[PDB]
Amino acid sequence: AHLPKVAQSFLNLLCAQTSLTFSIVVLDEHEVVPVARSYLPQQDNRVSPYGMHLGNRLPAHATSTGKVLLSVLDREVQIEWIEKYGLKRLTPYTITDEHTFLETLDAVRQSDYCLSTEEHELGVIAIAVPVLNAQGLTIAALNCMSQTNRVQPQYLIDQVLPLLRNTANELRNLV
Ligand SMILES: O=C(O)c1cccc(O)c1
Repeated sequence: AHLPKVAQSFLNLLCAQTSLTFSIVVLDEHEVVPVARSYLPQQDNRVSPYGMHLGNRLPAHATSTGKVLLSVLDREVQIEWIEKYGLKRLTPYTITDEHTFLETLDAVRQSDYCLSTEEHELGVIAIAVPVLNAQGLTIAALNCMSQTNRVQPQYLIDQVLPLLRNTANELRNLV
C-alpha cells in the first residue's frame, strides 16, 4: 500500500483536538513502521521519543500497534512468528512469556483495541486500533502515543478511543 497522503488530514484533526500524537503504522516482518504522523508546528516540538518520529522501526511485541497487527493472524501463524523472532525484554513490563502473549493477542482480537503502557520505553504510553480497508482486511493500525506523566490511562480509554474508532471508521471507506 502507498496512501499516507489522505490520512495526514485526519491525524492533524485528532491532534488539534487532544494535543497528543497520532500515527499510521505498518507491519514489516517483525518490526512496525510509522508511515504518517500528526504534525502542527504552532504547538508541537520536533524532539520526540523513539518511534514517535516518522521513520523509526520498533519491535511488534512491545507496541500497542504491533500487538494489534499480530492479533489478526491465525494462532498457529502467531506461534510460528513467536518461534522465529522471539520476545526480547526491553522494559520491566515487556511481555516475554509465550502463553501470556497469545492470551493478549486473543484479547486484542476480541476487543479491537490495545493499550500498551511503558512496554517498549520508560515513560511512554499508547493506544492503538486496527485500520481496515473496504474488503475488511486489516491493513494498518492507528495509534496515539504520549508520555505517562502527561496523560492518564482512562483518558485514553474514555476519550481518545472513541475518536480513534470514528477516524478508523471513516478511513475504511477511503482506503
Ligand atoms: O505503543 C506504541 O505504539 C509505541 C509508540 C511509540 C513508542 C513506544 O515506546 C511505543
